[PDB]
Amino acid sequence: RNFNNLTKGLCTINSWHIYGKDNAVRIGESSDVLVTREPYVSCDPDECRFYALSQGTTIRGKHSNGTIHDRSQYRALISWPLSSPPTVYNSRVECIGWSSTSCHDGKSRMSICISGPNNNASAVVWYNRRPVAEINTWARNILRTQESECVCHNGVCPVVFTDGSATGPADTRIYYFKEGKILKWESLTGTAKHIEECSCYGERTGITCTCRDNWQGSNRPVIQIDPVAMTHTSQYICSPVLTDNPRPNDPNIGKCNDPYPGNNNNGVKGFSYLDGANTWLGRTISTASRSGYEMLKVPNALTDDRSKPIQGQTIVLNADWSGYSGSFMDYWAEGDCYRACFYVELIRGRPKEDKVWWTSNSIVSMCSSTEFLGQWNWPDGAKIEYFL
Amino acid sequence: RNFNNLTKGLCTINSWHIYGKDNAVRIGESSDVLVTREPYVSCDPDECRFYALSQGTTIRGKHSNGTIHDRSQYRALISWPLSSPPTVYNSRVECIGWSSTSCHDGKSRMSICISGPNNNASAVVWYNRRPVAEINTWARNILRTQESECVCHNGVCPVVFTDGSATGPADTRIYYFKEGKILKWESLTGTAKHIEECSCYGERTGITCTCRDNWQGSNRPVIQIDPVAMTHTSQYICSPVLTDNPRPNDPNIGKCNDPYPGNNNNGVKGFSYLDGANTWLGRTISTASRSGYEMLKVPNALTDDRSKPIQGQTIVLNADWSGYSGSFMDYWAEGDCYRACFYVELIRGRPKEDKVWWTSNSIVSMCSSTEFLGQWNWPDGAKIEYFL
Amino acid sequence: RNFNNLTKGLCTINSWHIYGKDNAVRIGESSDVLVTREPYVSCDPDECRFYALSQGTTIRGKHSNGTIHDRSQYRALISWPLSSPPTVYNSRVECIGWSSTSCHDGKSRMSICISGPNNNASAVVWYNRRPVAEINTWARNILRTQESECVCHNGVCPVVFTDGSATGPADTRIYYFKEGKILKWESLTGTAKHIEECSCYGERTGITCTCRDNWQGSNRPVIQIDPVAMTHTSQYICSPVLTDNPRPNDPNIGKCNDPYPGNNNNGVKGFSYLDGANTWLGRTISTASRSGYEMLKVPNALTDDRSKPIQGQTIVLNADWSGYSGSFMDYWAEGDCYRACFYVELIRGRPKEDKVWWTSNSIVSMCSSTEFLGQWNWPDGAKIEYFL
Amino acid sequence: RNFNNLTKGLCTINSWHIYGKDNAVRIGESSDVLVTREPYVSCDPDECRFYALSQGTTIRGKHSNGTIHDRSQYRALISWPLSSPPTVYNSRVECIGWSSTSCHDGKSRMSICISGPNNNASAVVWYNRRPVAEINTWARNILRTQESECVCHNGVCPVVFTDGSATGPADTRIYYFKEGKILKWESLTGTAKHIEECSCYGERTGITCTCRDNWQGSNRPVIQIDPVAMTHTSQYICSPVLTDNPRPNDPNIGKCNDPYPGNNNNGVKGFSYLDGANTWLGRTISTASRSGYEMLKVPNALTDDRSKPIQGQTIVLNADWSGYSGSFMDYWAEGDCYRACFYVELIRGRPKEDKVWWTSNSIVSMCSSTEFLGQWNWPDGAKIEYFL
Ligand SMILES: *[C@@H]1O[C@H](CO)[C@@H](O[C@@H]2O[C@H](CO)[C@@H](O[C@@H]3O[C@H](CO[C@H]4O[C@H](CO[C@H]5O[C@H](CO)[C@@H](O)[C@H](O)[C@@H]5O)[C@@H](O)[C@H](O[C@H]5O[C@H](CO)[C@@H](O)[C@H](O)[C@@H]5O)[C@@H]4O)[C@@H](O)[C@H](O[C@H]4O[C@H](CO)[C@@H](O)[C@H](O)[C@@H]4O[C@H]4O[C@H](CO)[C@@H](O)[C@H](O)[C@@H]4O[C@H]4O[C@H](CO)[C@@H](O)[C@H](O)[C@@H]4O)[C@@H]3O)[C@H](O)[C@H]2NC(C)=O)[C@H](O)[C@H]1NC(C)=O
Ligand SMILES: *[C@@H]1O[C@H](CO)[C@@H](O[C@@H]2O[C@H](CO)[C@@H](O[C@@H]3O[C@H](CO[C@H]4O[C@H](CO[C@H]5O[C@H](CO)[C@@H](O)[C@H](O)[C@@H]5O)[C@@H](O)[C@H](O[C@H]5O[C@H](CO)[C@@H](O)[C@H](O)[C@@H]5O)[C@@H]4O)[C@@H](O)[C@H](O[C@H]4O[C@H](CO)[C@@H](O)[C@H](O)[C@@H]4O[C@H]4O[C@H](CO)[C@@H](O)[C@H](O)[C@@H]4O[C@H]4O[C@H](CO)[C@@H](O)[C@H](O)[C@@H]4O)[C@@H]3O)[C@H](O)[C@H]2NC(C)=O)[C@H](O)[C@H]1NC(C)=O
Ligand SMILES: *[C@@H]1O[C@H](CO)[C@@H](O[C@@H]2O[C@H](CO)[C@@H](O[C@@H]3O[C@H](CO[C@H]4O[C@H](CO[C@H]5O[C@H](CO)[C@@H](O)[C@H](O)[C@@H]5O)[C@@H](O)[C@H](O[C@H]5O[C@H](CO)[C@@H](O)[C@H](O)[C@@H]5O)[C@@H]4O)[C@@H](O)[C@H](O[C@H]4O[C@H](CO)[C@@H](O)[C@H](O)[C@@H]4O[C@H]4O[C@H](CO)[C@@H](O)[C@H](O)[C@@H]4O[C@H]4O[C@H](CO)[C@@H](O)[C@H](O)[C@@H]4O)[C@@H]3O)[C@H](O)[C@H]2NC(C)=O)[C@H](O)[C@H]1NC(C)=O
Ligand SMILES: *[C@@H]1O[C@H](CO)[C@@H](O[C@@H]2O[C@H](CO)[C@@H](O[C@@H]3O[C@H](CO[C@H]4O[C@H](CO[C@H]5O[C@H](CO)[C@@H](O)[C@H](O)[C@@H]5O)[C@@H](O)[C@H](O[C@H]5O[C@H](CO)[C@@H](O)[C@H](O)[C@@H]5O)[C@@H]4O)[C@@H](O)[C@H](O[C@H]4O[C@H](CO)[C@@H](O)[C@H](O)[C@@H]4O[C@H]4O[C@H](CO)[C@@H](O)[C@H](O)[C@@H]4O[C@H]4O[C@H](CO)[C@@H](O)[C@H](O)[C@@H]4O)[C@@H]3O)[C@H](O)[C@H]2NC(C)=O)[C@H](O)[C@H]1NC(C)=O
Ligand SMILES: CCC(CC)[C@H](NC(C)=O)[C@@H]1[C@H](O)[C@@H](C(=O)O)C[C@H]1NC(=N)N
Ligand SMILES: CCC(CC)[C@H](NC(C)=O)[C@@H]1[C@H](O)[C@@H](C(=O)O)C[C@H]1NC(=N)N
Ligand SMILES: CCC(CC)[C@H](NC(C)=O)[C@@H]1[C@H](O)[C@@H](C(=O)O)C[C@H]1NC(=N)N
Ligand SMILES: [Ca+2]
Ligand SMILES: [Ca+2]
Ligand SMILES: [Ca+2]
Ligand SMILES: [Ca+2]
Repeated sequence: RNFNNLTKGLCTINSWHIYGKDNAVRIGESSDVLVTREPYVSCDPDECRFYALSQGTTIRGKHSNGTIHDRSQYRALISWPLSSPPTVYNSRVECIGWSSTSCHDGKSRMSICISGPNNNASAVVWYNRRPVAEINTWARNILRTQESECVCHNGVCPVVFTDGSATGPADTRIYYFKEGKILKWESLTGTAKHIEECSCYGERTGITCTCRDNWQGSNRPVIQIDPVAMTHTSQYICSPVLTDNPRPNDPNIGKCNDPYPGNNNNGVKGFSYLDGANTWLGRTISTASRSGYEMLKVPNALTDDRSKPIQGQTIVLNADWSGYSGSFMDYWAEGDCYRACFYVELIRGRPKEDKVWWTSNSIVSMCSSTEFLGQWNWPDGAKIEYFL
Repeated sequence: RNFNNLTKGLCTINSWHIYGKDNAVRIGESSDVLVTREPYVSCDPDECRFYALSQGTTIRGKHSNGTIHDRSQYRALISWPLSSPPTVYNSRVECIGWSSTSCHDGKSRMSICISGPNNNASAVVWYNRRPVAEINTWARNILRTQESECVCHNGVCPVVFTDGSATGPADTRIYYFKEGKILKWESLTGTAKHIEECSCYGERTGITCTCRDNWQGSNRPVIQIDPVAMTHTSQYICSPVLTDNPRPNDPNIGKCNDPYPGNNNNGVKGFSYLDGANTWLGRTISTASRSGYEMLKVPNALTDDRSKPIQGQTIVLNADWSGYSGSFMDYWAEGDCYRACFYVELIRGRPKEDKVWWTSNSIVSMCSSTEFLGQWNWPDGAKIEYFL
Repeated sequence: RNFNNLTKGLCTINSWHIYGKDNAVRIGESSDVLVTREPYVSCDPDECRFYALSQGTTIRGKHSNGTIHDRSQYRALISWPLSSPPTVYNSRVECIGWSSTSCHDGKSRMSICISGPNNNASAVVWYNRRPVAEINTWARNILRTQESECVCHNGVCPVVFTDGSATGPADTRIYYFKEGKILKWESLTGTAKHIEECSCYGERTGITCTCRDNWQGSNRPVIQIDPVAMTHTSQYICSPVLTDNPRPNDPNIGKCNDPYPGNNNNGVKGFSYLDGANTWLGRTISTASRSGYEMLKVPNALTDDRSKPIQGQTIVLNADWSGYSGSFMDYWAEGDCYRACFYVELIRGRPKEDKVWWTSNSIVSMCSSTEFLGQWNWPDGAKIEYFL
Repeated sequence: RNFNNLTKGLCTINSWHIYGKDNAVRIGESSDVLVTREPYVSCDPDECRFYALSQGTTIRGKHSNGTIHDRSQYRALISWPLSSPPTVYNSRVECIGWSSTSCHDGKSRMSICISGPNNNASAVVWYNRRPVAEINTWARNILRTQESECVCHNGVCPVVFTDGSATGPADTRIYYFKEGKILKWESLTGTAKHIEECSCYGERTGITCTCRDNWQGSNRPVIQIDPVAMTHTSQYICSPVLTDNPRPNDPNIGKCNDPYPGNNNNGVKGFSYLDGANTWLGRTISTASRSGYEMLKVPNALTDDRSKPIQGQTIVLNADWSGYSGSFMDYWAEGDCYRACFYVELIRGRPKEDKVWWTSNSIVSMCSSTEFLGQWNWPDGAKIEYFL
């Protein structure tokens, strides 16, 4: 009934506990489960749900052949109950397209989907399940957005978009929406040199987004947004604990205002929680491919170019495939602090497992604990040979 | 809680954006998706849904054999969540029959289904999910109706029916319903010479229906209805931009008060938005068969027999199958204008793809934008060979 | 919020219109549809639903083998949305057992299921989805009940039970429930000599039940119940238009107070609407087996032993299988009269179609019209050979 | 809106009536039914539901191979509508883990799931569908809990946990939760020597839990909890009617304060209702394996070491497989007493039926009657050979 305001700080993060897991590939071996990728999680005031980009076919369906493809007319943003798999019969379509974001402002949910050919893409902004505003491509090269949830404050929901080359200078914009309408947009400023797929969270200080430099960087760009003034700045995570993938080995001095070099023209969506001594970074374990996942406690990672881990937790073993990761929080939970959460996309199939002709994923998700909890590891769990 | 009144004009239409798409044939290759045809879209005050005539079998089911047939005892009007496919487990049956219309009046939804043999058909009018009134055939020859949504004003919901020959003079009536009860009916008046499958929308000026002349015309008949006086007139779209299918090539002078000749005893359900300089017409790209779909901006198409396009947008490539098309709007959306919307039925199977024994469809739907958005094309997307 | 009172008379019945049809066997050929039998329909104040006794297996499931059996531990009363099929995923279990009745009193629904071996069966009475009262067998021989909906007045819902031989004298009781609790029960009185499977409806005059004499009669016993005094009487339909199955040919004088002879130890559940000149009887067309179905207007059938039809309507052709039939009405519909409704069970499989090893059914349902509507015929529609 | 208080005594138990049964294995032979084990039942103020630990695969799915395993990353506590089977499309995930409990306090539901490796397991406590508190392992040996519902009084919901050896002395704790937060915990006191899988119910006197001694006992330990003082005591059921499995034959003197010897390092979850002369015990019929199930009326079983049965009821024949059993009640039912209920897990597959590679179950559930009802028997009902 009222817009949510970001009035709390992050809860102290001493470990991570299991929040959700859908086992979608395991179940989809023998159930009508939609092929997906680019999943995330987002909360309403009364419910938290899984989100992803469907490929408009089930995994066992013959149309799963070719689903490594990123952008087709058969994709849509869908949502479904927490820890259920995305099935044909329980998935709610939020909008049509092949790149998305979504968030609830306390009153209603805004969802954004982009569709179109590479040179003529357009975003449609939905609010309370109705289309409200539209944004045409500005650089005519795959207009695209976060692939995880946005964050709102007093009705204002900033969203990061990029249009242009994925392997060079591009045109990144921050849009400020309210009830789906465009209040304002800004071109990217600050020292981040390339921006993709921002993972955002909000707290009393403002909104923090950790992104993917797909051009020259293996450190992650950060965009900090003031949703009241509707302004932002950008830089990189200063820490030498590098968190993109693929990536070089960790040095002892990171880079605050420029890409850390070694790997070009690639990356993976990821996230971090940047909160002084309460700072935690997520990354794939492997420096070469999207396998494994760990959280590392790196004090002042955002600002300290010497910072190293003082604690950690394995989420997925290096022997198991991971993928995209991003942040979300239940802004409507009771208590005096916001509990940090994240999900990890567990990609199965192509390109790495090419005995099948499809690409899909399942989801695992965690939230922070003030306890120091024992760790497990959370594989997708499907046997690829069952699909042969 | 109150009846909706048509108090707004159309939003300015500068392009079209994707609204919904269910990918039903793709998904139905390996899911329990009902065989359908004659789909449409209609909104409640709190939700918009897909509608269609089920054939009472799934596509993979052996009973899909023979579903080219138009009128069986196994058909029903079903509705299901926007952009989901019509599955056995998520489809709500509105009423039983093989021709239908449906609309919400602001308080409750009226649904009409016609069933029966060709010489003894009858309509049942449902209101708030209960049968309220019934109408017996008057010409004993396939009593039939719109196959898209009706429109209401202050509780009054006009509906166009036809009974009689589909290839000659027939008996068309306009009925005026309120809470499912018959207030009044009228025989067709005006210059339209044959009427089928009217696609309607409402705005402050009244209700506008674009129909199908299945007898001698390839221009589309139009019926204009005053839901307050409960009266109507009819003519044809004057424009030489002809919009039926099949159809002759576009001349330079159209016909306002008589069928444009060249093609007899056939047609396709279609629609238009007739709003002065803000006028847009939909049509198949092919003049020979139901393939492709485009929208054309044709100023004053209704009244100007010389009018030509000044802008357009491709919806479906000519290389891809289309089918029926019709209008709907979310009359309960916020703002100062009604946003024009439409759907296109994408028919797959027989008669054109006869290596399968079934006929079904999927749906694509668009709404207008005040932006000038880039265009894509929206194929059904199923590979027919997967069903062999 | 208040108990419903029976304050209206029946609407004038001039013909019948299609109300619902689920096509369950057609769809179940390739969908997870539960095997059922003994279906019915019953309304809540906000919704009308299909009901039936599941067999605890789908039709395609290997456990469908043997489902001709009447009483197993795997049966349950289920309900599901009007005109949907009874699927594993959309069916709500009301209670466990192999004989049932159910009705809404205006505030909440009472459901009764009987389970047990032949000599030790017991009824459990559920109210507002909780078990409230239980009734043990009194004759130790298949305690059993209506297999269609009961009817309530000011909270009082009478139900007819039988315990004892199905082919001789048995012990029939009328129970009077309120909020699931037993107010009173009575032994059968009047001239009906054997009672099974009563089909009931209520109006201002009281509650009328048409039953099945499975012993010596081919005319139908009738029980008339005053839900205020909680008393009843019984007789037979006097009309020589005989309505059981199997049955002798129609004579010219029927029997008011004794079974009409010719066929012993068999019958079928059926119904009638007994309302003076507005009287309609349902029956199978065949006198030999459960095939075909027709409604006949037989003025004063209840009291006139000479009464013959003056109008009729075919529901199912004799060439198509029928089965059980029963009455229900939407007591919560608006207007000044109760609209008579009925369903027909369309049995497929064993014993008549024994190339399959299962027995199931679909449902067709009609309601009365004050119009004189054209008639169609409504087959189950499944091709049995598809299941081989 | 208010916390439930335990203000009533147990209803007099004179027999048991069928409450629910899902036939999950029968249906899962040809439907997307999840593999489960460790099921239970629990009520909300407006609904009662089935619960179980999913294995993250369907029965027909190839991933059902190996589901005898107790603790994997693919398990989750799910709930689903009463007497429906646990399907992919109707099951709601409550939390992730391989051991669980859940209960409603009158306002909202608390659910607890434990996950992790054997030496590093942790419990997450959810309240109103959000994670609220976490508890780390204290003995580093399979932290584990009830596998049936907990019970609340004025917001306080006690839960019994065990950590440590399953075949020797272990560390059992009673936790006291309110709105998911830990008010207090206590180490086990009293004469019970080993505690597993407590089955609890509440009434005005307090909360009673019947557990499983997996070490040296074949009599069942009992924990009695005062949810106001938040204190407890423990002992064994004194009766010589022994109720664990496997177990020795019944002696004539039981043991109140020590394990009854004969069988070591095994057991089965079970329950009892301990209420003076109104006392009923459940047990498997076989003393050797988990087959059959019966209820026995054993007056003062808790305190009388000579007590023997004076009445009984067979639930499952010895010829049929049973498994875990536990207590629940609808604390929100109307009336002056709490109606005792229980469920029995009917395990199918491995280890006893090893021609299949999976292990799953279905559920049967009963509630008490004040009538003396006839008894039936309730097998799972699936034919194992259909799965070959
Ligand atoms: C039950 O569950 C519990 C809870 O989960 C389990 O306990 C957990 O165990 C895990 C696994 O060991 C721990 O995670 C690691 O944490 C360490 C950080 O803690 C260590 O270091 C701290 C900092 O020390 C520095 O400062 C202090 C200041 O005093 C100074 O004294 C010290 O000398 C040093 O200068 C210490 O404070 C800390 O000690 C404390 O905690 C101890 C317990 O851990 C305890 O015993 C002590 O008493 C004290 O209380 C401790 O020593 C992380 O460093 C580590 O992450 C690195 O290693 C993993 C591989 O295991 C790797 O994947 C990570 O990426 C990372 O290493 C890479 O990056 C580094 C940084 O750039 C680089 O330096 C490395 O060379 C390495 O780089 C290579 O790999 C990466 C990745 O592939 C690649 O990108 C690079 O290019 C390169 O190739 C782990 O996260 C948990 O913290 C711990 N949790 C708790 C609460 O205890 C418990 O084990 C379970 N029980 C059982 C029986 O299983
Ligand atoms: C990214 O996306 C954007 C947005 O979608 C893309 O931009 C769009 O591009 C499409 C495709 O070109 C455009 O659609 C066409 O629009 C034209 C109408 O616009 C043209 O004509 C206007 C009218 O000109 C007249 O009046 C002016 C008054 O000043 C006068 O000056 C002029 O000389 C003439 O007298 C012009 O105003 C307009 O110019 C403006 O816009 C230009 C951009 O388009 C711009 O460059 C200019 O500067 C200016 O601003 C422009 O010239 C439609 O005519 C056309 O539809 C016809 O053609 C298609 C085939 O492509 C056909 O399917 C249609 O049915 C139709 O042609 C049939 O019907 C005609 C009418 O009867 C008939 O005459 C034809 O012979 C033909 O008939 C045959 O086929 C039919 C169908 O099968 C059959 O039934 C007949 O029997 C017969 O066989 C298109 O709709 C969009 O308007 C445009 N949108 C925007 C906002 O720009 C962009 O391309 C994308 N980018 C990339 C890189 O892909
Ligand atoms: C479009 O749809 C419309 C609407 O549905 C269709 O119109 C409908 O058509 C059907 C089919 O014909 C009609 O159903 C039949 O109705 C008759 C009753 O109506 C007839 O009889 C009335 C009574 O006459 C008596 O009294 C009058 C008083 O004046 C007196 O004048 C007369 O001489 C006689 O004494 C007449 O009033 C009535 O006339 C009126 O209506 C006419 C239209 O029908 C109209 O033309 C007239 O102008 C006038 O207005 C009319 O003559 C039922 O008798 C009949 O049911 C019997 O026959 C069917 C087989 O068709 C059978 O299945 C039934 O069970 C029943 O016959 C069995 O039972 C009898 C009673 O015991 C027995 O006597 C029979 O021998 C027979 O018994 C055998 O079979 C049974 C069953 O298997 C077995 O159990 C026995 O043992 C034995 O073996 C039909 O129900 C509709 O009424 C009619 N509706 C309307 C509104 O018009 C229209 O056709 C469709 N259009 C097209 C093109 O298809
Ligand atoms: C329709 O449905 C109805 C309702 O369900 C059916 O009626 C039911 O029928 C069942 C089956 O018979 C009954 O269950 C049994 O109940 C008896 C208890 O009742 C008997 O004993 C009572 C106590 O007598 C003692 O005190 C009295 C005090 O006066 C004294 O007089 C007497 O001499 C003695 O000292 C009697 O009061 C009672 O009589 C009353 O009820 C009679 C009807 O039952 C009636 O005829 C009388 O007039 C009177 O009114 C009656 O005699 C339980 O003992 C029994 O449970 C034992 O047996 C079963 C096997 O059947 C077994 O599975 C149980 O575990 C148990 O036996 C084991 O444990 C014992 C205790 O340790 C042990 O002693 C045994 O040796 C045995 O141990 C072995 O097996 C176990 C298990 O595998 C193993 O662990 C051990 O190690 C060892 O190997 C049954 O539960 C119902 O009570 C009854 N219900 C009602 C309301 O009547 C009706 O039959 C159905 N109709 C039809 C046609 O089918
Ligand atoms: C070309 C730009 C890419 C991001 C830097 C690309 N984004 C889009 C909209 O295509 C992603 C990338 O190619 C894939 C990934 O690296 O796994 C997913 C893919 N993302 C989506 N398909 N939504
Ligand atoms: C004979 C009259 C026809 C319309 C002019 C016909 N309508 C009905 C009720 O049968 C349509 C037409 O035959 C088919 C179409 O052209 O695709 C669909 C078909 N419409 C439906 N099956 N609902
Ligand atoms: C033996 C008594 C019979 C009724 C007269 C019998 N009723 C029960 C409870 O078994 C019915 C009868 O045998 C079958 C019918 O005639 O189709 C159904 C069957 N009814 C049900 N299975 N519910
Ligand atoms: Ca990079
Ligand atoms: Ca035409
Ligand atoms: Ca009979
Ligand atoms: Ca034991």
